[PDB]
Amino acid sequence: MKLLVVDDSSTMRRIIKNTLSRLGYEDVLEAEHGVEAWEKLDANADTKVLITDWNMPEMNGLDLVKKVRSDSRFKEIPIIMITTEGGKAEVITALKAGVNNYIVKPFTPQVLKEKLEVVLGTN
Ligand code: BEF
Ligand SMILES: [Mg+2]
Ligand SMILES: [Mg+2]
Repeated sequence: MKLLVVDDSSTMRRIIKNTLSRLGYEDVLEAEHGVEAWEKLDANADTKVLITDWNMPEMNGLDLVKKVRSDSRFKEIPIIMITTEGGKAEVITALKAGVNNYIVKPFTPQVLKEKLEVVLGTN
């Protein structure tokens, strides 16, 4: 149960990561940007779940998700997008690209835990 968490915000990565921990998810890998995310995925096809931000340099999350979905190794990888892009137009955009679950920032650590528990349960 290997998770890859991607976000250009350092404090966001903290919180997500801490929150995964509380849910019993400890095998967490981080990336700052899309390029690094992609690199890590490419080199570790055993990754189970992708959790990605949208807005970031060096390849945004949208481009990342499309790339991932296009790879024949990651056609069924669950993909959760966690983003400030709260408008439905962007939601639709993301679902069409292959995002499976959409969580909108900002959130308290408690709300994040609920919203993630909904998708991931405990581990
Ligand atoms: F920079 Be993200 F889309 F919250
Ligand atoms: Mg960002
Ligand atoms: Mg935020």
